Amino acid sequence: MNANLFARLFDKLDDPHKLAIETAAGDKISYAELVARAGRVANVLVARGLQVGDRVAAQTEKSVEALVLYLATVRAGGVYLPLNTAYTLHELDYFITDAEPKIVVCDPSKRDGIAAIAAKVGATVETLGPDGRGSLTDAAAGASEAFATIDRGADDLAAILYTSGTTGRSKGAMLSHDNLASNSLTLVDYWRFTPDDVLIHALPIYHTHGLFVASNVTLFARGSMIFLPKFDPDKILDLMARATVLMGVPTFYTRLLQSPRLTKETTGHMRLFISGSAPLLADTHREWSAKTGHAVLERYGMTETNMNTSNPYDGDRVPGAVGPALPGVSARVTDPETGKELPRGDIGMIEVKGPNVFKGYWRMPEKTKSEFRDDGFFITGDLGKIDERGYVHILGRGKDLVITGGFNVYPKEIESEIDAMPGVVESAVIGVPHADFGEGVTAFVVLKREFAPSEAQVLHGLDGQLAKFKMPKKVIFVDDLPRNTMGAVQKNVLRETYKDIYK
Ligand SMILES: Nc1ncnc2c1ncn2[C@@H]1O[C@H](COP(=O)(O)OP(=O)(O)OP(=O)(O)O)[C@@H](O)[C@H]1O
Ligand SMILES: [Mg+2]
Repeated sequence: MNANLFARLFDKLDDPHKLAIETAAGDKISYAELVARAGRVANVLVARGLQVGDRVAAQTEKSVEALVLYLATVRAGGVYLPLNTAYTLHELDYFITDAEPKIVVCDPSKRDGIAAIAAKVGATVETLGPDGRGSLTDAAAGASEAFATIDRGADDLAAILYTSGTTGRSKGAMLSHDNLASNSLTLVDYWRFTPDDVLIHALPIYHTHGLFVASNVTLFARGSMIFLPKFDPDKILDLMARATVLMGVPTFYTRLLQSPRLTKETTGHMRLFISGSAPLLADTHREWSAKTGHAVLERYGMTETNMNTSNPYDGDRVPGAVGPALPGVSARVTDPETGKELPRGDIGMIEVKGPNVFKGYWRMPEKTKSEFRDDGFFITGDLGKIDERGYVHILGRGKDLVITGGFNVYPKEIESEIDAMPGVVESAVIGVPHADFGEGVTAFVVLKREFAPSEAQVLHGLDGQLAKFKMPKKVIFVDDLPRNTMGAVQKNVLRETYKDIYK
Protein backbone atom coordinates (compact mmCIF):
# COMPACT_ATOMS: atom_id res chain seq x y z
CA MET A 1 0.00 0.00 0.00
CA ASN A 2 2.99 2.35 0.47
CA ALA A 3 3.36 4.06 -2.92
CA ASN A 4 7.03 4.89 -2.19
CA LEU A 5 8.96 3.62 -5.24
CA PHE A 6 11.54 1.97 -2.99
CA ALA A 7 8.79 0.06 -1.18
CA ARG A 8 7.16 -0.88 -4.52
CA LEU A 9 10.54 -2.21 -5.65
CA PHE A 10 11.76 -3.97 -2.51
CA ASP A 11 9.18 -4.23 0.33
CA LYS A 12 8.40 -7.80 -0.79
CA LEU A 13 11.59 -9.46 -2.01
CA ASP A 14 11.09 -13.17 -2.80
CA ASP A 15 14.59 -13.99 -4.14
CA PRO A 16 16.96 -11.74 -2.11
CA HIS A 17 20.24 -13.45 -3.05
CA LYS A 18 19.74 -13.02 -6.82
CA LEU A 19 22.18 -10.82 -8.68
CA ALA A 20 21.08 -7.16 -9.08
CA ILE A 21 24.23 -5.39 -10.28
CA GLU A 22 27.62 -6.37 -11.62
CA THR A 23 29.99 -3.38 -11.44
CA ALA A 24 32.56 -2.46 -14.09
CA ALA A 25 35.27 -4.00 -11.87
CA GLY A 26 33.32 -7.29 -11.77
CA ASP A 27 31.96 -7.04 -8.22
CA LYS A 28 28.53 -8.67 -7.79
CA ILE A 29 25.77 -7.12 -5.71
CA SER A 30 22.64 -9.04 -4.75
CA TYR A 31 19.16 -7.57 -4.33
CA ALA A 32 19.50 -7.90 -0.53
CA GLU A 33 22.90 -6.19 -0.61
CA LEU A 34 21.52 -3.33 -2.72
CA VAL A 35 18.65 -2.81 -0.28
CA ALA A 36 21.09 -2.81 2.67
CA ARG A 37 23.37 -0.28 0.94
CA ALA A 38 20.36 1.97 0.38
CA GLY A 39 19.38 1.61 4.05
CA ARG A 40 22.80 2.81 5.22
CA VAL A 41 22.75 5.77 2.84
CA ALA A 42 19.15 6.69 3.78
CA ASN A 43 20.30 6.86 7.41
CA VAL A 44 23.21 9.10 6.36
CA LEU A 45 20.80 11.48 4.60
CA VAL A 46 18.69 11.82 7.78
CA ALA A 47 21.91 12.26 9.80
CA ARG A 48 22.83 15.10 7.40
CA GLY A 49 19.53 16.94 7.88
CA LEU A 50 17.17 15.43 5.32
CA GLN A 51 13.49 16.02 6.05
CA VAL A 52 10.68 14.46 3.99
CA GLY A 53 10.25 16.44 0.76
CA ASP A 54 13.78 17.89 0.78
CA ARG A 55 15.80 17.69 -2.44
CA VAL A 56 19.09 15.83 -2.68
CA ALA A 57 21.20 17.17 -5.58
CA ALA A 58 23.82 14.81 -6.98
CA GLN A 59 26.60 15.50 -9.49
CA THR A 60 28.90 12.50 -9.52
CA GLU A 61 30.59 10.10 -11.87
CA LYS A 62 28.58 6.97 -12.53
CA SER A 63 28.92 4.15 -10.02
CA VAL A 64 26.76 1.72 -8.07
CA GLU A 65 27.18 4.07 -5.08
CA ALA A 66 25.55 6.85 -7.15
CA LEU A 67 22.62 4.57 -8.03
CA VAL A 68 22.27 3.68 -4.35
CA LEU A 69 22.08 7.40 -3.51
CA TYR A 70 19.07 7.68 -5.86
CA LEU A 71 17.34 4.73 -4.22
CA ALA A 72 18.19 5.94 -0.70
CA THR A 73 16.89 9.44 -1.37
CA VAL A 74 13.55 8.12 -2.60
CA ARG A 75 13.44 5.61 0.29
CA ALA A 76 13.96 8.39 2.88
CA GLY A 77 11.09 10.49 1.49
CA GLY A 78 13.43 12.90 -0.26
CA VAL A 79 13.31 14.20 -3.82
CA TYR A 80 16.22 13.02 -5.94
CA LEU A 81 17.82 15.61 -8.22
CA PRO A 82 20.59 14.28 -10.47
CA LEU A 83 22.69 16.79 -12.42
CA ASN A 84 24.72 16.41 -15.60
CA THR A 85 28.27 15.40 -14.64
CA ALA A 86 29.69 18.03 -17.05
CA TYR A 87 27.91 21.09 -15.58
CA THR A 88 30.42 23.74 -14.51
CA LEU A 89 30.32 25.48 -11.12
CA HIS A 90 28.62 28.45 -12.78
CA GLU A 91 25.98 26.22 -14.38
CA LEU A 92 25.40 24.33 -11.09
CA ASP A 93 24.64 27.62 -9.33
CA TYR A 94 21.43 27.94 -11.35
CA PHE A 95 20.22 24.41 -10.51
CA ILE A 96 21.12 24.55 -6.82
CA THR A 97 19.54 28.01 -6.42
CA ASP A 98 16.42 26.84 -8.30
CA ALA A 99 15.94 23.52 -6.44
CA GLU A 100 17.24 24.62 -3.02
CA PRO A 101 18.43 21.13 -2.03
CA LYS A 102 19.16 20.28 1.62
CA ILE A 103 22.03 18.01 0.62
CA VAL A 104 24.44 18.22 -2.32
CA VAL A 105 26.62 15.26 -3.28
CA CYS A 106 29.56 16.04 -5.56
CA ASP A 107 32.94 14.77 -6.74
CA PRO A 108 35.72 15.21 -4.12
CA SER A 109 37.76 17.30 -6.58
CA LYS A 110 34.99 19.94 -6.72
CA ARG A 111 33.99 20.09 -3.06
CA ASP A 112 35.49 23.54 -2.31
CA GLY A 113 33.74 25.25 -5.26
CA ILE A 114 30.41 23.45 -4.70
CA ALA A 115 30.53 24.23 -0.95
CA ALA A 116 30.42 27.95 -1.82
CA ILE A 117 27.29 27.42 -3.98
CA ALA A 118 25.71 25.13 -1.36
CA ALA A 119 26.20 27.85 1.30
CA LYS A 120 23.76 30.15 -0.56
CA VAL A 121 20.90 27.77 0.21
CA GLY A 122 22.22 26.29 3.48
CA ALA A 123 22.85 22.84 1.99
CA THR A 124 25.12 20.18 3.48
CA VAL A 125 27.82 18.83 1.14
CA GLU A 126 28.95 15.20 0.94
CA THR A 127 31.33 13.68 -1.61
CA LEU A 128 31.34 10.60 -3.81
CA GLY A 129 34.07 9.90 -6.40
CA PRO A 130 34.18 7.65 -9.48
CA ASP A 131 35.64 4.83 -7.35
CA GLY A 132 32.64 5.03 -4.97
CA ARG A 133 34.72 6.57 -2.18
CA GLY A 134 34.18 9.88 -0.37
CA SER A 135 32.59 11.41 2.73
CA LEU A 136 29.17 9.88 1.83
CA THR A 137 30.77 6.42 1.81
CA ASP A 138 32.65 7.07 5.08
CA ALA A 139 29.39 8.12 6.73
CA ALA A 140 27.56 5.07 5.33
CA ALA A 141 30.17 2.54 6.58
CA GLY A 142 29.10 3.10 10.20
CA ALA A 143 25.37 3.56 9.52
CA SER A 144 22.64 1.02 10.26
CA GLU A 145 21.23 -0.98 7.32
CA ALA A 146 17.73 -1.00 8.84
CA PHE A 147 15.53 1.86 7.60
CA ALA A 148 11.74 2.28 7.76
CA THR A 149 10.90 3.31 4.19
CA ILE A 150 8.93 6.55 4.35
CA ASP A 151 5.20 6.49 3.59
CA ARG A 152 4.47 8.32 0.32
CA GLY A 153 1.31 8.73 -1.76
CA ALA A 154 1.02 8.18 -5.52
CA ASP A 155 1.34 11.90 -6.30
CA ASP A 156 4.11 12.74 -3.80
CA LEU A 157 7.42 13.70 -5.40
CA ALA A 158 10.22 11.18 -5.89
CA ALA A 159 12.50 13.20 -8.17
CA ILE A 160 13.12 16.41 -10.04
CA LEU A 161 14.93 15.90 -13.33
CA TYR A 162 16.01 18.86 -15.38
CA THR A 163 15.35 18.62 -19.10
CA SER A 164 18.42 18.34 -21.36
CA GLY A 165 18.39 22.05 -22.32
CA THR A 166 18.14 21.51 -26.08
CA THR A 167 15.56 24.25 -26.79
CA GLY A 168 16.46 26.61 -23.93
CA ARG A 169 17.50 26.67 -20.28
CA SER A 170 16.75 23.32 -18.61
CA LYS A 171 13.45 23.14 -16.65
CA GLY A 172 12.90 21.01 -13.53
CA ALA A 173 10.28 18.29 -14.05
CA MET A 174 8.48 17.21 -10.86
CA LEU A 175 8.13 13.41 -11.01
CA SER A 176 5.94 11.48 -8.60
CA HIS A 177 6.32 8.01 -7.13
CA ASP A 178 3.43 6.80 -9.30
CA ASN A 179 4.89 8.43 -12.45
CA LEU A 180 7.99 6.30 -12.02
CA ALA A 181 6.44 3.06 -10.74
CA SER A 182 3.55 2.97 -13.24
CA ASN A 183 5.86 3.51 -16.21
CA SER A 184 8.54 0.92 -15.35
CA LEU A 185 5.95 -1.69 -14.33
CA THR A 186 4.24 -1.23 -17.73
CA LEU A 187 7.57 -1.57 -19.53
CA VAL A 188 8.55 -4.77 -17.69
CA ASP A 189 5.46 -6.46 -19.14
CA TYR A 190 5.58 -4.74 -22.54
CA TRP A 191 9.24 -5.60 -23.17
CA ARG A 192 8.96 -9.03 -21.49
CA PHE A 193 11.75 -8.44 -18.97
CA THR A 194 12.29 -11.43 -16.70
CA PRO A 195 14.66 -12.38 -13.85
CA ASP A 196 16.91 -14.01 -16.47
CA ASP A 197 17.61 -10.72 -18.25
CA VAL A 198 21.08 -9.16 -18.08
CA LEU A 199 21.08 -5.52 -19.18
CA ILE A 200 24.22 -3.85 -20.49
CA HIS A 201 23.97 -0.43 -18.82
CA ALA A 202 26.27 2.09 -20.54
CA LEU A 203 24.12 5.22 -20.25
CA PRO A 204 24.41 8.28 -18.00
CA ILE A 205 22.25 8.19 -14.86
CA TYR A 206 21.40 11.91 -14.74
CA HIS A 207 18.94 11.38 -17.62
CA THR A 208 15.54 9.62 -17.51
CA HIS A 209 16.79 6.83 -19.84
CA GLY A 210 19.74 5.52 -17.84
CA LEU A 211 18.32 6.48 -14.45
CA PHE A 212 14.67 5.38 -14.59
CA VAL A 213 14.06 3.25 -17.68
CA ALA A 214 17.18 1.10 -17.42
CA SER A 215 17.34 0.78 -13.62
CA ASN A 216 13.67 0.62 -12.61
CA VAL A 217 12.67 -1.85 -15.32
CA THR A 218 15.57 -4.17 -14.43
CA LEU A 219 14.91 -3.96 -10.69
CA PHE A 220 11.13 -4.51 -10.95
CA ALA A 221 11.78 -7.49 -13.25
CA ARG A 222 14.35 -8.96 -10.81
CA GLY A 223 16.91 -9.12 -13.61
CA SER A 224 20.42 -7.70 -13.36
CA MET A 225 22.56 -5.12 -15.03
CA ILE A 226 26.22 -4.79 -15.87
CA PHE A 227 26.98 -1.24 -14.84
CA LEU A 228 29.58 0.38 -17.17
CA PRO A 229 30.93 3.93 -16.67
CA LYS A 230 30.61 5.08 -20.32
CA PHE A 231 29.95 3.83 -23.83
CA ASP A 232 32.83 1.66 -25.03
CA PRO A 233 32.04 -0.30 -28.21
CA ASP A 234 34.54 -3.13 -27.70
CA LYS A 235 33.51 -3.64 -24.06
CA ILE A 236 29.83 -3.68 -25.04
CA LEU A 237 30.58 -6.14 -27.85
CA ASP A 238 32.49 -8.33 -25.36
CA LEU A 239 29.55 -8.33 -22.90
CA MET A 240 26.95 -9.34 -25.49
CA ALA A 241 28.16 -12.95 -25.15
CA ARG A 242 26.81 -12.99 -21.57
CA ALA A 243 24.00 -10.42 -21.63
CA THR A 244 20.50 -10.27 -23.11
CA VAL A 245 19.51 -6.59 -23.47
CA LEU A 246 21.14 -3.36 -24.59
CA MET A 247 19.46 -0.01 -24.06
CA GLY A 248 21.06 2.61 -26.28
CA VAL A 249 20.69 5.92 -28.05
CA PRO A 250 21.03 6.15 -31.84
CA THR A 251 24.74 7.07 -31.59
CA PHE A 252 25.41 3.73 -29.83
CA TYR A 253 24.01 1.95 -32.88
CA THR A 254 25.73 4.10 -35.51
CA ARG A 255 29.07 3.66 -33.67
CA LEU A 256 28.64 -0.11 -33.17
CA LEU A 257 27.90 -0.41 -36.90
CA GLN A 258 31.44 0.89 -37.57
CA SER A 259 32.97 -2.10 -35.73
CA PRO A 260 34.05 -5.07 -37.89
CA ARG A 261 33.30 -7.23 -34.81
CA LEU A 262 29.55 -6.50 -35.13
CA THR A 263 28.15 -9.68 -36.63
CA LYS A 264 25.33 -12.18 -36.18
CA GLU A 265 27.74 -14.32 -34.15
CA THR A 266 28.80 -11.53 -31.76
CA THR A 267 25.14 -10.58 -31.15
CA GLY A 268 23.58 -14.07 -31.19
CA HIS A 269 23.06 -14.40 -27.43
CA MET A 270 21.10 -11.13 -27.25
CA ARG A 271 17.34 -11.00 -26.74
CA LEU A 272 16.63 -7.34 -27.39
CA PHE A 273 18.16 -4.08 -28.60
CA ILE A 274 16.30 -0.94 -27.52
CA SER A 275 16.81 2.58 -28.84
CA GLY A 276 15.59 5.83 -27.30
CA SER A 277 16.22 9.49 -26.45
CA ALA A 278 16.76 10.73 -30.04
CA PRO A 279 15.44 9.71 -33.48
CA LEU A 280 16.63 6.32 -34.71
CA LEU A 281 16.84 6.89 -38.48
CA ALA A 282 15.04 4.28 -40.60
CA ASP A 283 18.27 3.69 -42.56
CA THR A 284 20.09 2.91 -39.29
CA HIS A 285 17.34 0.45 -38.30
CA ARG A 286 17.71 -1.30 -41.66
CA GLU A 287 21.52 -1.30 -41.46
CA TRP A 288 21.31 -2.94 -38.02
CA SER A 289 18.95 -5.65 -39.26
CA ALA A 290 21.10 -6.25 -42.38
CA LYS A 291 24.33 -6.61 -40.34
CA THR A 292 23.08 -8.38 -37.20
CA GLY A 293 19.65 -9.84 -37.99
CA HIS A 294 18.11 -8.02 -35.00
CA ALA A 295 15.19 -5.59 -35.26
CA VAL A 296 15.89 -2.64 -32.95
CA LEU A 297 12.92 -1.73 -30.73
CA GLU A 298 12.51 2.06 -30.54
CA ARG A 299 10.50 3.86 -27.86
CA TYR A 300 9.71 7.55 -27.28
CA GLY A 301 9.76 9.45 -24.02
CA MET A 302 10.66 12.79 -22.46
CA THR A 303 11.90 14.03 -19.11
CA GLU A 304 8.37 15.34 -18.36
CA THR A 305 6.46 12.20 -19.44
CA ASN A 306 8.74 9.21 -18.95
CA MET A 307 7.97 6.74 -21.80
CA ASN A 308 4.91 7.50 -23.95
CA THR A 309 5.09 5.06 -26.87
CA SER A 310 6.98 1.93 -27.83
CA ASN A 311 7.28 -0.35 -30.83
CA PRO A 312 5.84 -3.70 -29.77
CA TYR A 313 8.01 -6.54 -28.53
CA ASP A 314 5.79 -9.08 -30.29
CA GLY A 315 4.66 -7.04 -33.31
CA ASP A 316 6.02 -5.01 -36.22
CA ARG A 317 8.93 -2.79 -35.22
CA VAL A 318 8.65 -0.03 -37.80
CA PRO A 319 11.76 1.86 -39.00
CA GLY A 320 11.23 5.61 -38.54
CA ALA A 321 8.31 5.19 -36.09
CA VAL A 322 8.22 5.18 -32.26
CA GLY A 323 5.25 2.81 -31.94
CA PRO A 324 1.77 3.03 -30.45
CA ALA A 325 0.97 4.59 -27.09
CA LEU A 326 1.96 2.35 -24.18
CA PRO A 327 -0.72 0.70 -22.00
CA GLY A 328 -2.30 3.37 -19.78
CA VAL A 329 -0.99 6.25 -21.93
CA SER A 330 -3.13 8.26 -24.36
CA ALA A 331 -1.55 10.01 -27.36
CA ARG A 332 -3.22 12.29 -29.89
CA VAL A 333 -2.28 14.75 -32.62
CA THR A 334 -3.76 18.24 -32.64
CA ASP A 335 -3.75 21.44 -34.66
CA PRO A 336 -0.89 23.39 -33.01
CA GLU A 337 -2.96 26.60 -32.89
CA THR A 338 -6.61 25.58 -32.36
CA GLY A 339 -5.81 22.44 -30.33
CA LYS A 340 -8.53 20.31 -31.96
CA GLU A 341 -7.62 16.70 -32.69
CA LEU A 342 -6.64 15.99 -36.29
CA PRO A 343 -7.66 13.00 -38.47
CA ARG A 344 -5.31 10.00 -38.34
CA GLY A 345 -2.35 10.57 -40.64
CA ASP A 346 -2.40 14.37 -40.41
CA ILE A 347 0.65 16.19 -39.06
CA GLY A 348 0.34 18.29 -35.89
CA MET A 349 1.27 18.60 -32.22
CA ILE A 350 1.70 15.38 -30.26
CA GLU A 351 -0.09 15.51 -26.89
CA VAL A 352 -0.05 12.82 -24.17
CA LYS A 353 -1.98 11.96 -21.00
CA GLY A 354 -1.57 9.21 -18.45
CA PRO A 355 -0.11 8.18 -15.07
CA ASN A 356 3.36 8.65 -16.61
CA VAL A 357 2.87 12.41 -17.08
CA PHE A 358 4.64 14.70 -14.59
CA LYS A 359 3.06 17.03 -12.03
CA GLY A 360 4.59 20.17 -13.57
CA TYR A 361 7.73 22.30 -13.69
CA TRP A 362 9.39 23.09 -10.37
CA ARG A 363 8.43 26.62 -9.23
CA MET A 364 7.08 27.43 -12.72
CA PRO A 365 3.27 27.24 -12.30
CA GLU A 366 2.64 29.72 -15.16
CA LYS A 367 4.74 27.75 -17.68
CA THR A 368 3.17 24.54 -16.42
CA LYS A 369 -0.35 25.88 -17.08
CA SER A 370 0.59 26.92 -20.62
CA GLU A 371 1.80 23.39 -21.55
CA PHE A 372 -1.37 21.58 -20.42
CA ARG A 373 -4.63 21.54 -22.37
CA ASP A 374 -7.88 22.12 -20.46
CA ASP A 375 -8.65 18.37 -20.58
CA GLY A 376 -5.30 17.49 -18.95
CA PHE A 377 -3.27 16.49 -22.03
CA PHE A 378 0.37 17.61 -21.97
CA ILE A 379 1.69 19.44 -25.06
CA THR A 380 4.94 17.62 -25.91
CA GLY A 381 6.35 20.25 -28.27
CA ASP A 382 6.99 17.42 -30.74
CA LEU A 383 5.30 17.46 -34.14
CA GLY A 384 4.14 14.25 -35.78
CA LYS A 385 1.31 12.00 -36.90
CA ILE A 386 -0.42 8.84 -35.81
CA ASP A 387 -1.00 6.32 -38.60
CA GLU A 388 -4.04 4.09 -39.12
CA ARG A 389 -2.46 1.30 -37.02
CA GLY A 390 -1.93 3.76 -34.12
CA TYR A 391 1.87 4.06 -34.50
CA VAL A 392 3.27 7.48 -33.65
CA HIS A 393 5.75 9.01 -36.09
CA ILE A 394 7.80 11.99 -34.89
CA LEU A 395 8.47 14.47 -37.70
CA GLY A 396 10.49 16.89 -35.54
CA ARG A 397 10.46 19.36 -32.66
CA GLY A 398 8.04 22.28 -32.99
CA LYS A 399 11.02 24.54 -32.22
CA ASP A 400 12.85 23.22 -35.30
CA LEU A 401 10.13 24.15 -37.81
CA VAL A 402 11.40 26.85 -40.21
CA ILE A 403 9.07 29.60 -41.47
CA THR A 404 10.49 31.02 -44.70
CA GLY A 405 8.73 33.31 -47.19
CA GLY A 406 5.36 32.29 -45.74
CA PHE A 407 5.93 28.52 -45.87
CA ASN A 408 6.34 25.97 -43.10
CA VAL A 409 9.44 23.88 -43.81
CA TYR A 410 10.01 20.63 -41.88
CA PRO A 411 13.74 20.01 -41.63
CA LYS A 412 13.55 16.18 -41.29
CA GLU A 413 12.44 15.61 -44.87
CA ILE A 414 15.24 17.89 -46.14
CA GLU A 415 17.72 16.07 -43.89
CA SER A 416 16.42 12.74 -45.29
CA GLU A 417 17.04 13.85 -48.88
CA ILE A 418 20.59 14.99 -48.08
CA ASP A 419 21.42 11.87 -46.05
CA ALA A 420 20.27 9.70 -48.99
CA MET A 421 23.07 11.16 -51.16
CA PRO A 422 26.25 9.14 -51.57
CA GLY A 423 29.20 10.45 -49.55
CA VAL A 424 27.01 12.02 -46.84
CA VAL A 425 27.14 10.86 -43.20
CA GLU A 426 24.45 13.14 -41.78
CA SER A 427 22.95 16.61 -41.93
CA ALA A 428 21.15 19.20 -39.83
CA VAL A 429 18.77 21.73 -41.34
CA ILE A 430 17.97 24.96 -39.51
CA GLY A 431 16.63 28.45 -40.20
CA VAL A 432 18.68 31.56 -39.46
CA PRO A 433 17.59 35.21 -39.93
CA HIS A 434 17.29 36.28 -43.58
CA ALA A 435 16.15 39.81 -44.52
CA ASP A 436 14.42 38.63 -47.72
CA PHE A 437 12.67 35.50 -46.36
CA GLY A 438 12.42 35.97 -42.57
CA GLU A 439 14.50 32.83 -42.15
CA GLY A 440 16.83 31.12 -44.60
CA VAL A 441 16.80 27.34 -44.72
CA THR A 442 20.41 26.32 -44.15
CA ALA A 443 21.88 22.82 -44.41
CA PHE A 444 24.89 21.71 -42.38
CA VAL A 445 26.36 18.53 -43.81
CA VAL A 446 28.95 16.06 -42.52
CA LEU A 447 30.71 14.29 -45.41
CA LYS A 448 32.36 10.87 -45.74
CA ARG A 449 36.11 10.73 -46.30
CA GLU A 450 36.24 9.89 -50.03
CA PHE A 451 32.88 10.00 -51.86
CA ALA A 452 32.04 13.61 -50.93
CA PRO A 453 30.02 15.96 -53.21
CA SER A 454 30.32 19.77 -53.36
CA GLU A 455 27.90 22.47 -52.15
CA ALA A 456 26.49 22.83 -55.68
CA GLN A 457 26.07 19.09 -56.24
CA VAL A 458 24.06 18.84 -53.00
CA LEU A 459 21.77 21.73 -54.01
CA HIS A 460 21.47 20.31 -57.55
CA GLY A 461 20.56 16.91 -56.07
CA LEU A 462 17.89 18.51 -53.87
CA ASP A 463 16.50 20.67 -56.70
CA GLY A 464 15.11 17.54 -58.41
CA GLN A 465 13.57 16.13 -55.21
CA LEU A 466 12.32 19.20 -53.33
CA ALA A 467 9.75 21.95 -53.93
CA LYS A 468 11.37 25.36 -54.47
CA PHE A 469 10.19 26.82 -51.17
CA LYS A 470 11.86 23.96 -49.25
CA MET A 471 15.27 24.45 -50.89
CA PRO A 472 18.22 25.35 -48.66
CA LYS A 473 19.63 28.79 -49.48
CA LYS A 474 23.07 27.38 -48.70
CA VAL A 475 24.92 24.19 -47.81
CA ILE A 476 27.73 24.33 -45.24
CA PHE A 477 30.12 21.42 -44.71
CA VAL A 478 31.16 20.76 -41.11
CA ASP A 479 33.37 18.13 -39.43
CA ASP A 480 30.55 17.04 -37.08
CA LEU A 481 27.18 18.12 -35.69
CA PRO A 482 27.11 19.50 -32.13
CA ARG A 483 25.62 16.99 -29.68
CA ASN A 484 24.96 16.97 -25.95
CA THR A 485 26.41 14.36 -23.60
CA MET A 486 23.40 12.10 -24.36
CA GLY A 487 23.96 12.19 -28.16
CA ALA A 488 21.13 14.59 -29.12
CA VAL A 489 21.89 17.16 -31.84
CA GLN A 490 22.06 20.70 -30.45
CA LYS A 491 20.62 22.86 -33.24
CA ASN A 492 20.76 25.99 -31.04
CA VAL A 493 24.57 25.76 -31.19
CA LEU A 494 24.39 26.01 -35.00
CA ARG A 495 21.76 28.79 -34.79
CA GLU A 496 24.10 30.84 -32.58
CA THR A 497 27.36 30.14 -34.45
CA TYR A 498 25.85 30.80 -37.90
CA LYS A 499 23.31 33.50 -36.99
CA ASP A 500 24.90 36.15 -39.22
CA ILE A 501 25.60 34.17 -42.43
CA TYR A 502 22.96 36.11 -44.40
CA LYS A 503 23.75 39.49 -42.78
N1 LIG B 1 12.67 8.11 -30.14
C1 LIG B 1 12.67 9.43 -30.39
N2 LIG B 1 12.46 9.92 -31.63
C2 LIG B 1 12.46 11.24 -31.90
N3 LIG B 1 12.67 12.18 -30.96
C3 LIG B 1 12.91 11.82 -29.68
C4 LIG B 1 12.92 10.41 -29.31
N4 LIG B 1 13.16 10.35 -27.99
C5 LIG B 1 13.29 11.62 -27.55
N5 LIG B 1 13.14 12.49 -28.56
C6 LIG B 1 13.23 13.97 -28.46
O1 LIG B 1 13.83 14.31 -27.22
C7 LIG B 1 12.92 15.07 -26.43
C8 LIG B 1 13.07 14.76 -24.94
O2 LIG B 1 14.41 15.06 -24.54
P1 LIG B 1 14.78 15.54 -23.05
O3 LIG B 1 13.58 15.42 -22.14
O4 LIG B 1 16.05 14.81 -22.65
O5 LIG B 1 15.11 17.11 -23.12
P2 LIG B 1 15.08 18.07 -24.43
O6 LIG B 1 13.64 18.22 -24.89
O7 LIG B 1 16.12 17.58 -25.37
O8 LIG B 1 15.55 19.45 -23.74
P3 LIG B 1 14.59 20.69 -23.35
O9 LIG B 1 13.23 20.16 -23.00
O10 LIG B 1 15.30 21.30 -22.17
O11 LIG B 1 14.62 21.52 -24.62
C9 LIG B 1 11.55 14.72 -26.99
O12 LIG B 1 10.57 15.70 -26.67
C10 LIG B 1 11.84 14.58 -28.46
O13 LIG B 1 11.87 15.85 -29.12
MG1 LIG C 1 12.12 19.02 -24.13
